[PDB]
Amino acid sequence: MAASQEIFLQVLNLADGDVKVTVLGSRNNSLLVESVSSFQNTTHYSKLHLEAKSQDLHFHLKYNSLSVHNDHSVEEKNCYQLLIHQDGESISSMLVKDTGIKPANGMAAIRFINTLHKDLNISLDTDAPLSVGKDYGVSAYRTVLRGKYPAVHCETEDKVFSLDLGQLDFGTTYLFVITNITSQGLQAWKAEDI
Repeated sequence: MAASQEIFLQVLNLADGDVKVTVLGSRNNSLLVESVSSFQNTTHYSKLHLEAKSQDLHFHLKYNSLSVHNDHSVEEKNCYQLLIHQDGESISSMLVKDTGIKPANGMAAIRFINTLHKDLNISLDTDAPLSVGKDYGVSAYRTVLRGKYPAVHCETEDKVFSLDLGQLDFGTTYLFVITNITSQGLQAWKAEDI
């Protein structure tokens, strides 16, 4: 997907307010400047130019008055998702690498990020459950039949929930961030890999 000394970056802002993102290179060079709204539901990707085949980029995040600096290592020819999340009264970021999954006739592919304090097991299919670890753990990708997933089984050490993953389309790789437990049950934010 991405070329030499190049990356694609998708910013997911899971904070309660807007965040201004400033990605910097090895010499105060602004590789990306973008403000993303709280749960901005966009399938938009930014191409970033690197100085080498591998680089540590500096992510400058602005949220309310607060400023947070996070470093994240990237590599050429790759696509990433920057998950900006709440860190108390402040915010923090995580960089998730995307695997390129060639479309499989009749199939979609899925992956989860667990923001809960308890580990999770998701029943997507007739095989093994999909494990997704507590405190921003990342699940494996699972190739699933295309279709509607209105009540996917989730379970912690002590409860079992339902998630509405909605329609999962062929030729699409999804990312689901398990945000909170409301009165209505478990909540999941849907995003699409590039």
